[PDB]
Amino acid sequence: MENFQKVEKIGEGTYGVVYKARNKLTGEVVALKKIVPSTAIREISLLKELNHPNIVKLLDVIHTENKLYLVFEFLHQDLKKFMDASALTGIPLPLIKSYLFQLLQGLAFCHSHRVLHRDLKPQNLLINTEGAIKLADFGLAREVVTLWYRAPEILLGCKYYSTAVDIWSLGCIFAEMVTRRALFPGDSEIDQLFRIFRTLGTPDEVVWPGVTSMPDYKPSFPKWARQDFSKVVPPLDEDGRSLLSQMLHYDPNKRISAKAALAHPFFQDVTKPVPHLRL
Ligand SMILES: Brc1cnn2c(NCc3cccnc3)cc(-c3ccccc3)nc12
Repeated sequence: MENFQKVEKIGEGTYGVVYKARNKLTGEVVALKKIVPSTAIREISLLKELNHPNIVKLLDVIHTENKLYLVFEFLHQDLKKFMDASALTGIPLPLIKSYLFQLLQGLAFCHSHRVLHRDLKPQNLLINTEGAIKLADFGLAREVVTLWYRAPEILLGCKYYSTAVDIWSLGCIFAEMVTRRALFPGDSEIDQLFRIFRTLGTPDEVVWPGVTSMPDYKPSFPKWARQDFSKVVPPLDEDGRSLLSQMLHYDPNKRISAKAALAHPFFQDVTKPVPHLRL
């Protein structure tokens, strides 16, 4: 740790403080996360090999004094801050599409390696001046924590959920980019679940076979009717709404995969614009 000079706290991750820092040696500017069980060390060690242009690079893993420090590549801005900055006119559709496309590429990569993120949220989607967007904290899961992006199968007590939970989260973020308001801003697990039911309809055996057997499912759940996506994410076009609908499928087995999503017609005209970043 004496090999780094802390420049500033750049947030408070779900595992500890995150600092912009400088390598007192090479002068390199990095993101330093302060998080030990052997399982943790081995698993994290695998993460150092999971390299892709849309995944924030894990430079080094420092274990000292029973302390765990993760050294990452540094990115100047996160998607929450950017959405807040583009709140007046909204993020241009071509840039939303680009970002969604890139994130789907990062997801497809991780998923092909059986690595899940599990906690995707605007705060951990990082952007740079070149129009790149990257996933931060991938594989780590394996201040109130936000439930807004949590998949229904997790909320219903599914113990062995899979890659589909990340597609759900990314669907919620896509919607938020488009409308400029959180899709399902729950402030408790039941509030989150009910916000989802009120919009997508209370799930049942017809749309989600086996849902009624889920650990936390209750027959006493109110039965709300599903809303039209046209009302949910105006003025997203038909391609966008169609893709969104597939990313928000209740059944995790019906939920579109990242790889399939990349082939959706929505991306037919994808480009890579440059955002205006005021650092
Ligand atoms: Br790895 C990592 C590399 N950059 N980075 C950033 N940079 C964005 C930024 C830069 C400068 C000032 N404020 C924000 C934020 C978070 C993060 C992730 C989760 C929660 C909080 C922060 N993790 C990282």
